[PDB]
Amino acid sequence: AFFQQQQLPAAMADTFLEHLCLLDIDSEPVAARSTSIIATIGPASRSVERLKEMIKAGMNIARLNFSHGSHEYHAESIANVREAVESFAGSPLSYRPVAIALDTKGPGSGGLSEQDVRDLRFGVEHGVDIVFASFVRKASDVAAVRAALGPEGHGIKIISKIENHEGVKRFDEILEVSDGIMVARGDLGIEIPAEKVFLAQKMMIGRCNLAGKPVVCATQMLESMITKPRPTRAETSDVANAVLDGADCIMLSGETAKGNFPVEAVKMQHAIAREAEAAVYHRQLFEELRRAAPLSRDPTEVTAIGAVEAAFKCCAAAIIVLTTTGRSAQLLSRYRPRAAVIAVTRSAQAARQVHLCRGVFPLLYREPPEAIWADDVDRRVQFGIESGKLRGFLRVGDLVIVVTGWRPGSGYTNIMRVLSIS
Amino acid sequence: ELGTAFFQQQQLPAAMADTFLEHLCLLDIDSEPVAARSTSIIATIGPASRSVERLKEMIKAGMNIARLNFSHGSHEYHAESIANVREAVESFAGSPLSYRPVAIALDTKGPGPGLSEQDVRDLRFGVEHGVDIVFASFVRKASDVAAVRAALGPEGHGIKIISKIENHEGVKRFDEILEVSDGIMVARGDLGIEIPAEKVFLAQKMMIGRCNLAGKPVVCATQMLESMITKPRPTRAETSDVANAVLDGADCIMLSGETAKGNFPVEAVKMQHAIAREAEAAVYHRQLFEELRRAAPLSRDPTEVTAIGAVEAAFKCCAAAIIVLTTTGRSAQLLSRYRPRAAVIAVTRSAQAARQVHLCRGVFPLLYREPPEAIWADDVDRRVQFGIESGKLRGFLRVGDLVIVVTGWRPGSGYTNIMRVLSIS
Amino acid sequence: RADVAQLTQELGTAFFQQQQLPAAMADTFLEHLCLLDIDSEPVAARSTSIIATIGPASRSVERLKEMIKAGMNIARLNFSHGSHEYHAESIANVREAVESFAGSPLSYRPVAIALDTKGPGSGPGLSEQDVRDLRFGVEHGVDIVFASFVRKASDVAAVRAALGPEGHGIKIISKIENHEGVKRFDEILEVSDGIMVARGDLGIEIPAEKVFLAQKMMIGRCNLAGKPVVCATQMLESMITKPRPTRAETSDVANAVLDGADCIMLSGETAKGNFPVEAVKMQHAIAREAEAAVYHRQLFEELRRAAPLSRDPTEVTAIGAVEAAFKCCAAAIIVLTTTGRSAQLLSRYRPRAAVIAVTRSAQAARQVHLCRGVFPLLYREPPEAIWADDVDRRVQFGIESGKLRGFLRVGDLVIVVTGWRPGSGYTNIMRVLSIS
Amino acid sequence: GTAFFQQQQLPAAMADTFLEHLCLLDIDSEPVAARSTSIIATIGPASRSVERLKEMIKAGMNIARLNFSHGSHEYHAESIANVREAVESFAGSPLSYRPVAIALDTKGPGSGPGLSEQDVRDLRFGVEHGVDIVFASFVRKASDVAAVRAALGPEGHGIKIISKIENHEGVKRFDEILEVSDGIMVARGDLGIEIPAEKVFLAQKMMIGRCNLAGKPVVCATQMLESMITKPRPTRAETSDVANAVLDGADCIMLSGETAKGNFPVEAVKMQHAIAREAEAAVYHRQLFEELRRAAPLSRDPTEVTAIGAVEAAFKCCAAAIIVLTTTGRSAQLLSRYRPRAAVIAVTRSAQAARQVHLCRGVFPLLYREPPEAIWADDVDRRVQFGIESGKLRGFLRVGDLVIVVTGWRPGSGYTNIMRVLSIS
Ligand SMILES: O=S(=O)(c1ccc(CN2c3cc(O)c(O)cc3-c3cc(O)c(O)cc3S2(=O)=O)cc1)c1ccc(O)c(O)c1
Ligand SMILES: O=S(=O)(c1ccc(CN2c3cc(O)c(O)cc3-c3cc(O)c(O)cc3S2(=O)=O)cc1)c1ccc(O)c(O)c1
Ligand SMILES: O=P(O)(O)OC[C@H]1O[C@](O)(COP(=O)(O)O)[C@@H](O)[C@@H]1O
Ligand SMILES: O=P(O)(O)OC[C@H]1O[C@](O)(COP(=O)(O)O)[C@@H](O)[C@@H]1O
Ligand SMILES: O=P(O)(O)OC[C@H]1O[C@](O)(COP(=O)(O)O)[C@@H](O)[C@@H]1O
Ligand SMILES: O=P(O)(O)OC[C@H]1O[C@](O)(COP(=O)(O)O)[C@@H](O)[C@@H]1O
Ligand SMILES: O=C([O-])C(=O)[O-]
Ligand SMILES: O=C([O-])C(=O)[O-]
Ligand SMILES: O=C([O-])C(=O)[O-]
Ligand SMILES: O=C([O-])C(=O)[O-]
Ligand SMILES: [K+]
Ligand SMILES: [K+]
Ligand SMILES: [K+]
Ligand SMILES: [K+]
Ligand SMILES: [Mg+2]
Ligand SMILES: [Mg+2]
Ligand SMILES: [Mg+2]
Ligand SMILES: [Mg+2]
Repeated sequence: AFFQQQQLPAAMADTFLEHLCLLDIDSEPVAARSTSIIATIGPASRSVERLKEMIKAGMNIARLNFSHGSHEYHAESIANVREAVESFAGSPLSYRPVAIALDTKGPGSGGLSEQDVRDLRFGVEHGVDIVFASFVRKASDVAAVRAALGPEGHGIKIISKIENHEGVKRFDEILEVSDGIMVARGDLGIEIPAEKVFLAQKMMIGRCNLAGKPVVCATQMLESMITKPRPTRAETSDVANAVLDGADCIMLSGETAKGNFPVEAVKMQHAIAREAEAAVYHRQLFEELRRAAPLSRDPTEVTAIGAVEAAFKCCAAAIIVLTTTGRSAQLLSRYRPRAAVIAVTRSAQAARQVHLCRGVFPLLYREPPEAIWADDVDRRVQFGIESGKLRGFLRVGDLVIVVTGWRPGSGYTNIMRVLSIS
Repeated sequence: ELGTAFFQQQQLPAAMADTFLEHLCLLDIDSEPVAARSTSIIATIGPASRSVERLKEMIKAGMNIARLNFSHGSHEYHAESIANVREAVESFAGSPLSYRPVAIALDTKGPGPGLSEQDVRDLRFGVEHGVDIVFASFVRKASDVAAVRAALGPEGHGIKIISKIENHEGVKRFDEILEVSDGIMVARGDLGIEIPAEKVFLAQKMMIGRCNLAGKPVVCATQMLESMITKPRPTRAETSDVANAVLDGADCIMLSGETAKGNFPVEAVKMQHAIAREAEAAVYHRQLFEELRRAAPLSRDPTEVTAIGAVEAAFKCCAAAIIVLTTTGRSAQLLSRYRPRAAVIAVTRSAQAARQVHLCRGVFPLLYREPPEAIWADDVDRRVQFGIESGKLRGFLRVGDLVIVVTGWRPGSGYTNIMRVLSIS
Repeated sequence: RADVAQLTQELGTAFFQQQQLPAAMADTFLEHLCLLDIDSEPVAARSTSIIATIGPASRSVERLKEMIKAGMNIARLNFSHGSHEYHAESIANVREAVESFAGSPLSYRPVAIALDTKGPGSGPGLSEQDVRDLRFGVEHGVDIVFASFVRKASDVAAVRAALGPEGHGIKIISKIENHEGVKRFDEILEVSDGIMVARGDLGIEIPAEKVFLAQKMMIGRCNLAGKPVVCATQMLESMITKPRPTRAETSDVANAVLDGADCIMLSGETAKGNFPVEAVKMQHAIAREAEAAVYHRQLFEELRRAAPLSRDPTEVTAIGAVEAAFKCCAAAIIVLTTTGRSAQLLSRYRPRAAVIAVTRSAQAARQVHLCRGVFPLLYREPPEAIWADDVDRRVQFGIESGKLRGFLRVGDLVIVVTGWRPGSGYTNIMRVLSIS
Repeated sequence: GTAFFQQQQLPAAMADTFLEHLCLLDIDSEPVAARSTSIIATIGPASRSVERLKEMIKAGMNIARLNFSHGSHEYHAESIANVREAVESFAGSPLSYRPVAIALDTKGPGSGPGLSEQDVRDLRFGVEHGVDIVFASFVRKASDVAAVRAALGPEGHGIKIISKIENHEGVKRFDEILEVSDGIMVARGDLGIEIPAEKVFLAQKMMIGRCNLAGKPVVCATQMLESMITKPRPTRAETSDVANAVLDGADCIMLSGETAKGNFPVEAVKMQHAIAREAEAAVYHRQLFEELRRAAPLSRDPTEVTAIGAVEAAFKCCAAAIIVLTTTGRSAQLLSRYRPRAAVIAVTRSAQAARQVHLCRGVFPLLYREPPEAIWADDVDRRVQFGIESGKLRGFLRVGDLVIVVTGWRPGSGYTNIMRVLSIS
């Protein structure tokens, strides 16, 4: 029964052609949905009650579009998101962190615009987790956004939006200085011929996967759902293909900001992503990601590859990792394990930000501290196992891989352990 | 000999990559497609695309197959659509650079227990009006195909039957349906209502994979450019869907309401043409050929053996084309199954095989009508030179190019066994 | 270049010219062969063990000390010739030569003692002489038995029974010497600790032109099963009378290593020849060159693809540790082992990194020479009060011995493999450590 | 039939990994293909008798080596005459006649820097006596090959030069030496004294790999079956060395003292023959072909393009043979570089090309003696039929086998461009 579910017959195929031939509509997904959903907040999704339904449907990142609305309007959206998120904090073993992303207006006809400087300052003051920087054309555009965030916004992630020909041509220099990328297909499809956008999307997703940096696929994914309860055949195909391409995140714009079916649009992206994730050909994907990642002397990079390899060997249900900044979980995520990466962190911001990395399931640790560091570490590892059992990630008899470090503080991950559940 | 400019076009840097990940990383929006568009476009005929003048514009935009939807309209209405298609096609019979065969496909209303009474009458109409293909609605099992085949009566055995898979049973009984069909249509409209909408992509990719493995045509259909029914430009998801159907391995892509009733039928055909050319150059032939080769069983059929030899030879020299002589279209279909980058120029005397080979990706049919030569070897050489001269006129070939030529040792279908490497003079 | 550029700037271009590293990074086996370089010097310690047959030419304590220094890891006693009194004196001389180096625990070399049986002869089962010789082996504490003419699983069960209750820890290496042994290979391997491709009798029992097929098949199947395989007979035959071997002989040694043999053997070359020490040095020199010429990239991928999924934490930790070692060009994998099993599971994935096995068992230290790339360290210190501290002291002993022995340098990365509780069978931890 | 798939290591051939390929090797799986690695036997007191030379030709000797390090010109001229008399004693049956090449192995430069005066005299003797090949001793750089070529003069332009790599400089300057040579000999005797003995296998495997990549012949030589000089059976290391030279990719294997002076010259040839057939069936063609294919550059030469198409076609149908018509041996050499499992039966009118193609693995030369037919197409067909009849008589072919036929579009060298699938009747 186990080997009939989650496209396991297709997973064992010897060629990609055979893998396609073995895909089965009756093979049900079992793993948790790995690709994060970004939902744009607007009139259709602003109320606290509506936001609670969207969190339950699978929204992981709330996008604030600073192209429209005042600072007062966006501050109320942030407060409503935080109120809806915290209404589930009463059960810490099931609570879902939700990131807040600020999408800038852009340069317009101009460097960094004066409105963007003000909006970025607003973001730092209101504690946003991510910035989606509009119309990034070169590395100096990213440096200007980084400078406008100041010393208090040092921890905010910058996702550069590639929306034009220059951004595509200067992609490598932009990615090098960014935390990740957004394939902003709306403007990109107007700036370059519409029939070429898929080449830019697939190239950028491939290069981000190679670099181990988050990549977002965005715009018109479920467009018809703005007025209709069900999407078109092209729309479900687009969502599935963005996941199969290797996108870490998928996005909804008008579908959630102004449409008549915001909750249904989130549920549809969730349903398709789970199906597409099981249809991934991990055998080739892992081998290629492994070969293309360079040799390293960083113990976190060395432990990550060892843990992902160990997970595939035993069909591990999860890789539990302790992380302060989210970096150890991100280095596991870059090899696209089938095993869920359960990230146990004390940082509420890192818990929100790791939604950018595919397959990272954040658990915010709020249990009392232990006097002995080693005892505290073990307690955090047991917390990950207990949340995993409660949420259905783990069952008795499963094997898990546990990733920890040799001393407190970030940057010291160097240990991988094989543990049998219960 | 070819130059660095040649190796920058048609995604050739991405083509030479050693991994699929590296292939994706090397895709270039500035690398322009050079080869002719190889995925055929099927356009549904209706009020928005019925006039002879509108049909001429759709033929120029790239329509290769005209679909008649027998779910609506009378026999008199469909006979007029067929006459208008044939008139528009024959208006270019004077200019060799623009004349192209256009297939006529009858899409049945559907079943009720066995084959419906209306389907028996419509299939008989199809034979009487000389349709090339039947898109059989709601095929659920092999006996449904046998019933459609029996309705093609005594005179319609040459008509191709493309089974439409529109429900759960059709997906589960896929292997037995494909075995007795000429090809398959992934009919996503009904399929997306019969099975959960989030599962349609799995059924599409599985069926395309299985058809590619079997070497049989597969059509991707429904809502590909849906928003173009009322808008002049499609959504980002729609262009992505067309590109991904081509990258999945679909031989044909289809337009329904977009060309039957929408406000932009010609623009919808142009958009599918533009995306297909881009997606075809982005195919990773290196792995696709290796996998088609490894999965395909050993063969002692000389046509199959010649086809793989010719496709291998074409990749070795970057051949501009493979010219094949075919009576039924079978030799061209066996070349097409290995997905060569080189265009497969099929020279045939059969007007029906010329229209029907549009079902096979990369097959460019040429209808030959010169009177037979007394010496068979001379008649063969005249047809080979006809394909070279048409290729030179249409942009496929130039003097100095290498072409692969596929022929047989004696007249009649079934004797293909020769592959020659020719330098264009 | 992008996959090695940063590590090349850090370790230097000189590092990446040695140990056939340009050939190691090749994308095809054809390109790997094209990049093999006679100027690319081996750096790693020799990982294929050398078995030397003891006889008149290699029996003295002084001669045995020179053979231990040349690289002999396993001493073979051929019970086809010589009395029990003769073999007991050979064992005592081996032990005296081995223990003459025990003064420095950080450099001491354990040497296994293997008893090679006379065989069944014309009989169907275990001969009466074999029953007596196997009982002699148990009484004299031999580590391994090379069982002659194994033809089926019941032959190994009979050898196991003759060893009795006291010889349960002795390893049984079944010698495949005839057609039936080749045909019944799978059932023989299943119940044996390992295999010996006994080419002398095999080359008489089957056509001489087919022996290479049997050798390559058996080595492949043992590599797949993760069990030791020995290549034996006439490897350096001409060295019995000549100081240098033939071109076919050096080729045969190199090819046995490239095939995947864990051990290579010398018979007459060391037992009766005029150059026993030079024969050991020649096998050592060739094995070092051939080990660096292994195409690890495909070998590791294929061992992974062919090996079934495992739910054993020692097995899962072993593959994780070998993967981690390849990622950082680790100088060594240090493993704590009671029976040698954790080191054997690391060894089955053929890491380029040396597997330094720290054990308290003197017998396990001798027996792990059967597994390619396992370097045994005998830990003589009594247990610490706190188990976690005792574990750390053994790891530090491995690091300090590794530094003094040239395996490790300051700045190197090492992979450390340990377990969660005392006793055999609980290995489940892998750590990445930087040498200070 | 199931019996077919149990022989010639076919279960191991179908394996998905090299590890699984090794695990499936079977000592009971008998070789079926003809032995494709050529045997070079050194001539001397033990192999000069015309009657003994006849036995060595029947045992499998393809190339007779004359070692000019020992013996006078008068002695070597007698060797040549005895070889030619033994070879020509079988010319009365053209369907079974086996050409045998004559190779002159030079004494070398000794302590000098360039071509020695004795080598200039021996090379002129070789041209005057019509030798086919020169094994040039101690080649250290490209200018050494140019000096050998100059000493052969205008009359020796057709002689093949095989450079012997015997020292450190020859290994370091390998690429420049191979570029100007026809092939290479891994001369292990001197190489094993010039460089550490434990490094010779690295040089042998590297040189064989580079020659396979270049598509140029490579010979493995010295002490392969050394103990057979005095003993009737070789050592386990000797049979292993022969098998491993074949598995490495050597086109030729050599016997020196074993045939020149030993007591078992005929048995030594039979032993190399027996091991080579076993080792050739144990080759993992699946990976070897893919790697030779990927490493070979794109080509616009029709002979090169036809060769890869024909090898691919041969694997698809399990062709028993590829019959090629060749004037210089080049078309057969280009087929040979892709290491087909199918025997390459080369039909030629050039007696010298027939002898020289033994340097290329898997090329079985047939000397056609009939004068040209009036109609060129008939002359081509007669040669193809001669290839089929010889192949049937020798056991290469049976009725029902598929064969790939490689020919050209016009007479003369350099025009191969046709590949034909033919059923043996
Ligand atoms: O285009 S192919 O060469 C091809 C496609 C996909 C894969 C395996 N894959 C893979 C490997 C990578 O390293 C990577 O970065 C992305 C993806 C990738 C990308 C996709 O767009 C997709 O639809 C599926 C995959 S995958 O299954 O995860 C391998 C090969 C191909 C396509 C169709 C065929 O029938 C065929 O034989 C081969
Ligand atoms: O060393 S390996 O990587 C290896 C060895 C051989 C091959 C396939 N092969 C191959 C491919 C080439 O392109 C080439 O030029 C030579 C040969 C080659 C060379 C040999 O020395 C040999 O004994 C066998 C082969 S082969 O089977 O034809 C592929 C891989 C290897 C060796 C042993 C293993 O158990 C294993 O899993 C992998
Ligand atoms: O992923 P990051 O940011 O590097 O954090 C990993 C760190 O977490 C730990 O496992 C636990 O550290 P803390 O006790 O400080 O939370 C460290 O040992 C390790 O260095
Ligand atoms: O693809 P098909 O239908 O088998 O037709 C291929 C046939 O065409 C030819 O090349 C030419 O035949 P005709 O001269 O009869 O057209 C045959 O030799 C070959 O058998
Ligand atoms: O390789 P083996 O025989 O399984 O031994 C590995 C064992 O060694 C240890 O690392 C140390 O155990 P001890 O304290 O008994 O020496 C265990 O944790 C582990 O189970
Ligand atoms: O291998 P080579 O030397 O290029 O010879 C191949 C030549 O042999 C042929 O098949 C037959 O030519 P001939 O009739 O002159 O012998 C030519 O068509 C072809 O060019
Ligand atoms: O801003 C965006 O998201 C776009 O243009 O697609
Ligand atoms: O009939 C069709 O084409 C469908 O249902 O998609
Ligand atoms: O017994 C042996 O060692 C042999 O036969 O090789
Ligand atoms: O000359 C040779 O053949 C050698 O030196 O090996
Ligand atoms: K914005
Ligand atoms: K219909
Ligand atoms: K014995
Ligand atoms: K000589
Ligand atoms: Mg935009
Ligand atoms: Mg329908
Ligand atoms: Mg024996
Ligand atoms: Mg010499």
